[PDB]
This record gives sequence, structure tokens and C-alpha cells, in this order.
Amino acid sequence: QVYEETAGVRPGEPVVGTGASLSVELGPRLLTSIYDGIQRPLEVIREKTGDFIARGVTAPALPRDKKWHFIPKAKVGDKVVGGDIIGEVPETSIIVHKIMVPPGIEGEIVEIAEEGDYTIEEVIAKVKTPSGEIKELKMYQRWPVRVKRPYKEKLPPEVPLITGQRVIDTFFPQAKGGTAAIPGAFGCGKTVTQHQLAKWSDAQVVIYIGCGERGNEMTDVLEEFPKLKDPKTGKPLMERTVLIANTSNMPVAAREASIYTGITIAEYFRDMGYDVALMADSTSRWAEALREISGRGYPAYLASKLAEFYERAGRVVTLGSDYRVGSVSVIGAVSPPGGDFSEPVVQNTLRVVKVFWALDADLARRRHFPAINWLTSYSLYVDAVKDWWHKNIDPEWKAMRDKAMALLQKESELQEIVRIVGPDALPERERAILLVARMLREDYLQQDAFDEVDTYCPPEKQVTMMRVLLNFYDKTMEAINRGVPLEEIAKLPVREEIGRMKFERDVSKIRSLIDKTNEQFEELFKKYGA
Repeated sequence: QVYEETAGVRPGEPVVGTGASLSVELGPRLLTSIYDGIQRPLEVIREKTGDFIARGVTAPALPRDKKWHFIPKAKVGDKVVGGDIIGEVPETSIIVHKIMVPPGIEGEIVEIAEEGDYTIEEVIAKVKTPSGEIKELKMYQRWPVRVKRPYKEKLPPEVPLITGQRVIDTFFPQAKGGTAAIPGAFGCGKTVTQHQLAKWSDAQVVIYIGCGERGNEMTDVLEEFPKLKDPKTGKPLMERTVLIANTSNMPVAAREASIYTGITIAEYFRDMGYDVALMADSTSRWAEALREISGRGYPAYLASKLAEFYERAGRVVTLGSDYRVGSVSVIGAVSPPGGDFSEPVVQNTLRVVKVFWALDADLARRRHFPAINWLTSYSLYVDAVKDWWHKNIDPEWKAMRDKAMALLQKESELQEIVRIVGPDALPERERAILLVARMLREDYLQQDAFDEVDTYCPPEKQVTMMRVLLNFYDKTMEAINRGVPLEEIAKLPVREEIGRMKFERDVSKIRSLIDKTNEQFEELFKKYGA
């Protein structure tokens, strides 16, 4: 009935064309709302077996009945282009919904509604185009989900997207507008980590796509997600979120379209000037959308539209008369059918994902959390975001990061060698590298998502914690170079404080550990001379 390819010639079966595309309606009831892959609202069902299960039913994506408060931000006579913000609507206690001229419309505002309460079908403005056509603007707009929402310019990766998780921000940074992947494999704290990312990343709006990887995933979404609170405001997280759902019972077509629906809604909040995080966990439900197309995508080339999906991520100068910037960053769950990867990252094009956080079950079982393998993870955005860190937070950010990574790489080499020849023949220098590498692992990489302080680590705290550790490293190598025994260094009281600094809120108290470290090594130099 509705199609991408234009219905000129009529095919066999009885099918009535609509001269329209598969589209979404945009705002201002997108927030707090739960759809399927074609933006049909949710249908709650009786428990019966399992706990809960849902299906999409044909109905309006946005309520026509509710009255929204419109504040005008333009006047009669103002010249206007696509993306220009002609009003505002408090959609939610956190998010102001910006009402924008649809793309491809420009001209003079000849009529705009005064401040008041209106439903979304009400015309709140009229624009006269250069040819004199009068266009009626409402509080919502439609867009075809399979077409990039346009923008002026895609900016190169530059600003990090602060997650507040030390291992990510320091070693494997995501950029605002960037593309990241995480394994879908269960039993390694993926749920804690995705949860932390949604809650703490400095995006104003979150779009979450998957909700049916487990049999009892729908019930957890419907029951718990309304209880979850945005820790930055104290208000519900649902109030800055939009949920899309993919399940075994929903049709194959809806789930294929789900990522396009999601990223279109993301692009729409981007266009307002917001930073948006699009998070996809529907990988197994999305993957089984693979279908028999026995006739006549093809053996010539695989489904490379997944490249074009990830291609829609980015930070952009948006449409509009004012200079304005917004972003969609993508964090997607990926998984192998078998145990080994089976070439899933090299399957899709030539590495469209620029960041990979390798959740690792062995790390999980050793209680190292978050369980991100610091040897198999990568980010191609380290050089792209370093200047932001250098200029705003710490001039030595990249140098410290590289130095800490080098120590971790050395640690890994030594542990392998030691596995063979034992630890007893290790020189002091080597033992010192292992001591400090262990401190890096325990005092910096490991982070406690369940702790009131350490659930989030501000940029300033990250660099200060790093300086403390690397200053301890420098002093350690300086000390053994002067024949101070490593047993003595391993027993320095300040080590104990460095171990707990992650639980300290006051960054100045953490910073003072540098001097405290520097004056206790002196009490060792006094005990051993020179």
C-alpha cells in the first residue's frame, strides 16, 4: 500500500497505492513513548505465560487530543528557512521541544499563533514562499524514515561525548556524532554498561531501539523503565527517552524498518541543536529478519545499507538561519551466532564502526568491572578528541593516556612471559611495572557503577586520578633507580589512598595525593640514603 519505489505500473494482486512513503510523525509526544519499528504505539497484554509481550497496532503515533503549550519565537514579517525555530513547547520537565520549519520550506511568516494551548493538528503558523504559495505549519512534521534528514554540513569528529566511565573516555573515546559497537553476548555486565551510558552520557536525548533479546525483556521495560530516574535532574529517564521495540512475534518488515525509524527521530532532535544518543541492542531480533528472496540482497553484494545507517550518524551544522550544531552518536550491540566472532566487524564494509568496547566474559568472571578488555578494544577518535581535552581539561591528556596504555601493554607481555618462566627471576624494574600496572587496573580502569560517587567520573577527576597514578609511576622508577627496595614502595601508605581516590568527590583532595606521594618517597630516600 505504501512504498519507497513509486507505484506507476500496477502489479498483480489487489493493492491500492497511496503516493506516499514510509514515514514518521515528529513531536511533541515522541518523548516518554514506546513504539514498534514503524512508529505504531504499544499494546500491553495479559501476563498468562512468561510475564509480558507486545505487538504494534495501527493508531496515531502522536495524540491528537492533548493540549500543548506553544510559545512563539518568531513574528509576522520574519524571513524563514527549513530548520528555523518558530516556537517552543515544554514537552516534559527536562526537554523543551523546539518547533521547526520543515525542510524545504522557506519564505515570510504571514501568520503565527499567539502563546496558548493547542493540539498538534492546529495550524500555528503560515509561511508565504517566494512564489507566493502559503504553507501551513503545525507542531509536528512528517519525514520519510529512509531519507537522511538534511543538514548544512557534517562536522569532523571533534568533541568527545563524555560518558563519565574512565576506561571509555580515556582509552576508547566515543565522539559526539561517532559510531561505537559493544558485544551483545550476555553475562558480562552489558546491561550495567548500556544503562550507565544512557544515563550519564552528555546527550540530552536518548533513542533506544531493542527490547526483545530476552524472553522477559518486554516485562522489564514496561515495569522498570518508568521507575528509572535521570541522575542529572532527579526526574524520570523516560522524559528524555524514546523507546522502539523489536520482538519475535512482530513482523520481519517492522524490525528491518526499526533502525530507520529510530535514527530519523534522532536526526529530528539533532536538528533542534540537541546531542542525541541512538542505542541499538536489537541484534538477534534484527538479524533473524534475514529472509528467503528466491527469485530473479544478491550474491553480487551483501546488504550494505547497514553502512548507510551508520553513515547517518554525525555531528552537524543544522538547517536554520542561526548557526546551530547537534549530533547523533550511535552505540550498537553486535553479536556472533557461534562462539568465535566469525568475521562480523569485517563483514560490514571496511570498518564503519570507529569504536569497539570489547565486553569480555573472562574479565567479568575475574570481577573486573566494567568488563572492557583494554587490549582488544579500540577507538579511532583518540586524535580527533585530544584537542578538546587539551584545551578544556588537561594539556597532557593524550600523553598520559598513551603512557598508561604502554604500561598496560608491557604488563600483558610480562604476564605471558612469566606464565612460562615463573615470577621469581623478575628484576625490580619489571616488578615495579607490574605493581603500577595493577594500580592502573584497580584504581583507574575498574569503576563502580553502583557507588554514589564512582557511578560517574567527571573529566577533571579523570585527569587528576591519572596524574596521581603516573606521578606514582615516575617516583617508583626513580626510587628503584636509586636502589630503594620495591617491597618498600609497594607498602607506601599513600598507595592505599590512591586505591580509594575513585570514591572521593572532592577533586582537590585527590590532587593533593601528588604532593603526599612526593613527600613519602622522601621518607624512603632518607631511610636508604642519597
